[PDB]
This record gives sequence, structure tokens and C-alpha cells, in this order.
Amino acid sequence: TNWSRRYKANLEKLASGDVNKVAEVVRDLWRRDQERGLSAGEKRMLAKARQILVGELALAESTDDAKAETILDEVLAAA
Repeated sequence: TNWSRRYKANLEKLASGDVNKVAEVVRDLWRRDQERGLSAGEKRMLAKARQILVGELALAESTDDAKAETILDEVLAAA
């Protein structure tokens, strides 16, 4: 039930959408993989956490690029 509490806690972190919490899941499972080794299920969750994490990074980059693009357009237009 310790394992289950932990598993559910991580699910809720992943469901949160909060990239900092997702980051915790990745770090915890990765460390656990190095130290104890992960079960098949934990490997799956680690793979998902990583996917969510990479997706958030790609989103944030796309967002910065879109903003920078609109700003540069306004500068060129004003000139």
C-alpha cells in the first residue's frame, strides 16, 4: 500500500499538468530505476512523464517563438 500510495501520488502529479510536478515524477522514477530498477508499470509511467515533459517544453518554445514573431512583425511594420 506504500507502493500504491506512491503510484497514485505520481498519477495525480502527472494529471496536474504542472510541469514542475511532472518533473518530480521523472526525477523520482529515474532515480528509482538507477537504484532499485523499475517494474514494467513504472517504466511506462516514467515514459509518459517524459512525454508530458518534452511536450510541455515544445509547447513553451512554440509559445516563445510565436510571441517573438509577432513582436518582430510589429517592429518591421513600424519601419
